[PDB]
Amino acid sequence: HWGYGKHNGPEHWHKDFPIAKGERQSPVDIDTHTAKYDPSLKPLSVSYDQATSLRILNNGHSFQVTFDDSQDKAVLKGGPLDGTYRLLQFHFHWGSLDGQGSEHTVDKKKYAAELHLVHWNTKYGDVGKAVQQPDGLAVLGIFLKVGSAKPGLQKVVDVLDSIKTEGKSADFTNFDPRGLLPESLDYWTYPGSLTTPPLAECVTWIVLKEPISVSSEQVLKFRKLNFNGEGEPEELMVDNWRPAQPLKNRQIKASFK
Ligand SMILES: CC(C)NC[C@@H](O)COc1ccc(C(=O)NCCc2ccc(S(N)(=O)=O)cc2)cc1
Ligand SMILES: [Zn+2]
Repeated sequence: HWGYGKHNGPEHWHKDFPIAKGERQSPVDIDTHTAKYDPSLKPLSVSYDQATSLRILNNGHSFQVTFDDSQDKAVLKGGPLDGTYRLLQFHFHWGSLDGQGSEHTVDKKKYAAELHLVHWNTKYGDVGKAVQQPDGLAVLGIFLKVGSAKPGLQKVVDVLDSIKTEGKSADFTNFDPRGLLPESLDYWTYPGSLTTPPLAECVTWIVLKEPISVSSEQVLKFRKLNFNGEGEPEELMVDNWRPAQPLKNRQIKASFK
């Protein structure tokens, strides 16, 4: 199956998922001098006060915290979006060393990791139908750099030892994703895709300008996860990022001057 290794990594994905060479693939490099300020872009609306986390799970390509999305309890609206998008899950991509790990880049700069908060457009009823629409998902992307610790991440990192291998999950209730957001909600936006198979071209990307800082100890715990399942040859879950893809006929818009 697909992965991030030598013989199944991102350069191979197009054989099973030909849209990998498509016209609106993600991630991309954000050239800050080429992105144009759009004064018509509204402030983002992050409404997470009633978010209900359910589970945390190692899925073989990342770890994910899942939320109750059967009601409008944690929604994203405004910004470049038309309508209400419900939070389904968040997950991260990270590197083997601090100078790589993000999927999006900024003037070719790679960050140590990237957080993706995944939401789907309520006008399509369920996430599976949303992934078949060009405006079906909205992913909020947040860069992580290594420095001071992010206190609101510690509850996540402390439970990772209980989901070390592919397939494992645990109860993860009462987690507040507001503790992972930076001060500013200034952002770049462009039309793109899922960054893992099936690479569906269904995402409005909203990438925050301001990174969050996490400690070397916190990211070290990400790097102790395993791609493999319990009992198979241990392969550390590191470098689970797709590189930047061709921008093609797309403009990146900025919400800020
Ligand atoms: C009904 C049967 C046939 N299955 C059809 C379909 O409903 C399957 O159910 C699904 C389908 C898709 C999802 C889903 O969440 N897909 C998106 C996965 C996904 C989300 C976010 C990213 S990233 N790295 O860009 O932020 C990448 C992949 C969840 C459930
Ligand atoms: Zn992702």
